[PDB]
Amino acid sequence: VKNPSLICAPVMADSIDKMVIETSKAHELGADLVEIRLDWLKDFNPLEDLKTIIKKSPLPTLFTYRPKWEGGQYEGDENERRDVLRLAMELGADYIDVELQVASEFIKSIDGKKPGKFKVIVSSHNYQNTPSVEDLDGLVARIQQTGADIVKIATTAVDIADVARMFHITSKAQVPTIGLVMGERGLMSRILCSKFGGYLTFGTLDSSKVSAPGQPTIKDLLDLYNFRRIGPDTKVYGIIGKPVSHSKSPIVHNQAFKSVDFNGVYVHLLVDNLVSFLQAYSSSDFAGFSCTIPHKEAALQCCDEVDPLAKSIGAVNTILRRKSDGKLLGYNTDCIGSISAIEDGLTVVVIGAGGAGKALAYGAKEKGAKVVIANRTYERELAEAIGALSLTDLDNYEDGMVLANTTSMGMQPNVEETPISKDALKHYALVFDAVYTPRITRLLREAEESGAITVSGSEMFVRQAYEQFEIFTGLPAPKELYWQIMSKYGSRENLYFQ
Ligand SMILES: O=C(O)C1=C[C@@H](O)[C@@H](O)[C@H](O)C1
Repeated sequence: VKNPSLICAPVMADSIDKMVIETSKAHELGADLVEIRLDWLKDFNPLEDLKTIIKKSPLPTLFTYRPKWEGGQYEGDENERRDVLRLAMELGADYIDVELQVASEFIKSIDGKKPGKFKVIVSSHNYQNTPSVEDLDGLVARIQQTGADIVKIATTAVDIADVARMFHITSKAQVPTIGLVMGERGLMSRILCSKFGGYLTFGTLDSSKVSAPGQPTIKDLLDLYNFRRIGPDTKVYGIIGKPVSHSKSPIVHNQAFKSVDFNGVYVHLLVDNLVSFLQAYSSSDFAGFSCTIPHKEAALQCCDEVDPLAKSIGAVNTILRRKSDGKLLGYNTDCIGSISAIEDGLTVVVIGAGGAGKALAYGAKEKGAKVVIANRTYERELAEAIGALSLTDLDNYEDGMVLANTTSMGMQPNVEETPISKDALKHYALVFDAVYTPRITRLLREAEESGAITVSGSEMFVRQAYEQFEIFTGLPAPKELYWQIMSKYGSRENLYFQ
């Protein structure tokens, strides 16, 4: 609905001097406006303080005086609370956010007294779930009926599938609408606003200044997710998994898309149920996906067509939604990424029997010496599917062997977790670890201390990544670019996007 989404920054410092500093920071960061959360001020002299903020703020101002009964900090007299908001408006505020519950009385009180550039936002918060379209429609109608200039609705994501309902609302409501879904599972709703008609989204000054679950930083919205480039025709892609907050696929793919000016956007997709997820997002708006634990093997089942290599491997880590009919095509870029990374580093001991284990096992077989599998659950016929061992026995096992971890052991925040005793490593010439967050896992650490050579999971990550790009865009893999992007933008550790 209308203009691209605005980026609003929540200002919650407990003093006026500090809020002024925050509004400046917001301007510096690239935000379009700021929401002054008046209920967070330790000391508050309405007339004086409000006057200051409006004056010193380099950006348009939206004032909120959130009461305890609506999840805010304000306690006390309701009329006094309302007087402040009225003051804000008459002092030059660009917007005020008034709660649905009291919006009618409030808007009536300012009848024939609203400044020229003043807009009233009426909001509703649902901390339980995301209602049906039917109920959302009714809520929109109710908010409209109060005389609101802008409809504002914040719901909670029980499942990632809930976002689609919110997109339908912001995309089809014929009134300026701010629709957001809270929680990590709703993050996508905060990023794709400009594609689905959202009037505004909230971005933080930093990872610690969050006013609601799921809010990303302004910097990430602008530089990581290329927010300004997102539009109605932009195609959406994302990494499917659980957990998914550690993934850097959104970093690399978005840079690449921008670099070649491809009209696409890549986001994190926290999926609990893969089957329902793919069902909830089958429209042409969602052109492709990457898959990690625990959906690599499951994706294979959901694809309409599977690449011979993927079928032969038994798992899919890349999905493409064919424009032609609209079906899903499964591919596997893990195999070539793992094998090449390893060979470059230069009997293979594969740790893990999941999708990554399958791929790496297959490739190790197809290219030289034979391998043996070692999974937490002994049963995971894998060793006989390509020509076995129980995890606990791995410690008990030549002197120039190769070890390849494809499990999540050691992945952040489980930094002190390793899949094998450092005493065994003494028998390996090379050790690979598919885990790339952190770059140097405990395994790789004690491996280099064990005198062996180490191959980082980033080597495999970048390789399998540019192959997905080619699959997604149909453009030749810009390999050199991906190595550059990973080096310049994907080097920081302990990052969680949620
Ligand atoms: O962390 C990630 O974003 C990924 C990890 C690997 O499993 C890859 O196979 C997947 O395509 C993306």
